[PDB]
Amino acid sequence: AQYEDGKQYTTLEKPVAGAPQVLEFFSFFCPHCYQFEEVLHISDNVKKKLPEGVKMTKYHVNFMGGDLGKDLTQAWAVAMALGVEDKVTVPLFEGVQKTQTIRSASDIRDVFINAGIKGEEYDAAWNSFVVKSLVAQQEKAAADVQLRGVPAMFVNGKYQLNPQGMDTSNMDVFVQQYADTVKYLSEK
Repeated sequence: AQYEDGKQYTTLEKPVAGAPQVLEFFSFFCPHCYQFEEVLHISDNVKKKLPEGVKMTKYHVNFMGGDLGKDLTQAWAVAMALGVEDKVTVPLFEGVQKTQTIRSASDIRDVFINAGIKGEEYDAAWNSFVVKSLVAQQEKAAADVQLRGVPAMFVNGKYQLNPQGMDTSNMDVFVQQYADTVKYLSEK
């Protein structure tokens, strides 16, 4: 076939019922995640080829960067609750990997302040039970799928994207193959 299990994707031995349609995992410490976000715009090109009715989810993970890694997962929950993902994603990536100006929770907070989220609003979110359960969901989703590596994408709790099995000579071709694979798996 043109799409083969074990080539552009793998199948989970243990399917996850009720899982989000398109579920992506990343870490602000993750070098390919930086690429996926800033150079390849994976999330956005996938969306562009997904059908109508398809929700996309993106979660942060704890297993990179120790204590700061966890802070970043709580901060992403804050970002999701406030709907400000698209204002903080780039500065968080660059602060962690490019300028290395993010070293503490206070520095993460500065990124949100500079993006125009108010102090009061951020700290209340940070401390809220709504953000606590949002952190819980991120963790449970990762735990559900054996997650020990990022970037990762899972389709319908059943299929896992395998970017290692796609050409990387050309970044535009890589992205289209990736998105087309998601679409194919979507329709599966």
